[PDB]
Amino acid sequence: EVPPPGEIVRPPIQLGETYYAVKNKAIASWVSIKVIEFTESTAINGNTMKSYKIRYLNTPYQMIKTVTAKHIAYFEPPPVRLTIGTRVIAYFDQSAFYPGIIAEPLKQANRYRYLIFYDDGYTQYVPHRDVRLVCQASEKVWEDVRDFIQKYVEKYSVDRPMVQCTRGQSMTTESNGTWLYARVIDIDCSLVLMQFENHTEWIYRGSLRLGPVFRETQNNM
Repeated sequence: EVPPPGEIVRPPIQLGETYYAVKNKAIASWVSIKVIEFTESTAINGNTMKSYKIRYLNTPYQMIKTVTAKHIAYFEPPPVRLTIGTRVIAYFDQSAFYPGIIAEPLKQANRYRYLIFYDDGYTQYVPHRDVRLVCQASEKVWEDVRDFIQKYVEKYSVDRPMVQCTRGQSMTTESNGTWLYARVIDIDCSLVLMQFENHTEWIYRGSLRLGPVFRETQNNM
């Protein structure tokens, strides 16, 4: 099921309704909540500010918190397909909803799956049924994630350096700030499965974490 294009609607948050919100750390998993209160503040200059008292669902004791609509996401998937730069939560396969940004829309070229650049740095092709929209849009969506996601979206180009690879080639690859020897063991459209030196990772073929991309990006700049 491929949704049609159209306007992305962000309906207001309704009291007593179920949503997803940050559990602990913002970059980490988002879980089921019920909005139990709506708070609003207005200053002399006229700038309003909205906050939400949320209650976590399925807990051992009552857990309540006050968050912003930027830390809440809808419970059901959008009725229309999403585009590059849209801030979402996507079901990552621990298996959970993690915050991210749409890096590729539904295309024939990617078998109609969104490429997700997760906040935590993980990347995955997720179907439309596994994404949820964050309740509040960000003008400069990088201000919400990290410095790569700024250059990717603000200085976006279809002509960005991407590695072209084949199962069995090797290249220097960055893992937790360390450049290591890694081997191409699988490829899935814009993603490449790199096996370090047991230790495997799906990395974006246009990532600076791959030695040849880094050089190519320095050579052009």
